[PDB]
Amino acid sequence: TIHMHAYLHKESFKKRAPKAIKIIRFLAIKTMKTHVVKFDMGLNQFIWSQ
RNA sequence: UGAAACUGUCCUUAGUGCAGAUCUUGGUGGUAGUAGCAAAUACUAAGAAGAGGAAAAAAACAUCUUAGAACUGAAGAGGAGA
Repeated sequence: TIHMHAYLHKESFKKRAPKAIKIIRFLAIKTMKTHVVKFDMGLNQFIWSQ
């Protein structure tokens, strides 16, 4: 579970969803040690659902 | 170094000697990798093409298709004329 509210607290509004993608990519790099991260189509759509 | 013309003495002649004219024309510096590249709400994921996202996050990646999210808001960022 990624507590996304921690990362996006008091963030610029027009850069909230794009930064949600960047943070997740960073968490995959620091965990799986791979620099090639591919987002599922469903994950991207959910982030932008709001 | 350069590869085809030139020099010394005597007279004669003159478009004859430059550091300045905010001189004329051409070239080049320090400033300086500095000031900037900030109006028009906004981009994201997958794939294709390409030399052109690599990587100890080098955090950003132009074009096209699909999906999401959006703006002009019909006296329009639409469709047409002088």
